[PDB]
Amino acid sequence: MQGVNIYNISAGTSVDLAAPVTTGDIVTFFSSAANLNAGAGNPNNTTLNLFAENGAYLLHIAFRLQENVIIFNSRQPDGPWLVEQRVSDVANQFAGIDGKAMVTVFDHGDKYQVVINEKTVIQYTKQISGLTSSLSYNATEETSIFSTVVEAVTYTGLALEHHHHHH
Amino acid sequence: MQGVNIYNISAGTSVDLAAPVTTGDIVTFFSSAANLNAGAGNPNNTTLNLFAENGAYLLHIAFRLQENVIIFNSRQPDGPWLVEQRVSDVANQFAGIDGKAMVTVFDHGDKYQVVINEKTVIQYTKQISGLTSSLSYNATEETSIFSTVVEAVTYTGLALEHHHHH
Repeated sequence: MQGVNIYNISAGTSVDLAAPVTTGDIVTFFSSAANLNAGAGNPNNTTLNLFAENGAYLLHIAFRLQENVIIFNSRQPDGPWLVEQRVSDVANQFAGIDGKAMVTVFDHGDKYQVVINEKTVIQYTKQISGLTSSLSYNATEETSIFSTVVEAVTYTGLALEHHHHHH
Repeated sequence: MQGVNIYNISAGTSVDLAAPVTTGDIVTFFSSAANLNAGAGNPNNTTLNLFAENGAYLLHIAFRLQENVIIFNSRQPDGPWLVEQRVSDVANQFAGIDGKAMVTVFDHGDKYQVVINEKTVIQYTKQISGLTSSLSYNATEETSIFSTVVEAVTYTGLALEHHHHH
């Protein structure tokens, strides 16, 4: 059935989900800060990640202020990064809301829809499929664009289809 | 198309949704406070409402500390409250999380599923159906169990239609 799970992810840590995220499900990362003028990334200021059971990066979201771009990518645990998708201008994606921020990922089965606050920034066609079993928020205490602790809320068991048959 | 909408609702006000909440959709109210010792309501400490286009109260959630209960009901704007549903032990529902809280409502079509933080408090069978076009959060400054401003986040356009051709 439908359920809500809340996790508090501190910068540089990861967490296993009590209920996995699958097709039709949603996860939102809430930040109590929006530091768009933070220190220099190395090159990442912040990364948000959805991992499969084997450690594969189902979705890697990297926020780079200096390069001024958000990178979306995937890869297997022992493999090379795959084909990256870029969204230029980090500040612009968060425009409208300051002092806080939220990033939402919808798992649509074939694609991951990422929304920054109320703006959909990409319809990321998946490069690797499967259930998300863990999440992570990685950054340093001096250059993250988000608060020290990011609250992740997952809405699972959602899948609702309406079958129409034609012959 | 699926989308996320964010609304800051001050106590004692309502907001019209940019995208309606229908079957399969979600709405969550976030509070930066959890004042479970705010005193007696008048009679409500806090209420959260989902309104239909015509003003009907599709779902009315009322928290009463002095009664140690959470009430769920519906009504037409010019009509009386209908059959009241109650859930006792307000504290137990918010147990586990302090200093903040979140209330999630799932629209299942024939029922509204309400979740406080991670706990499902009630599977409310609807007494009035339809789409939710607006929301409201009412309370006084000194006795609300939530923060002066509540942030409502809606996830809409979630249900999908699957066509099969044979």
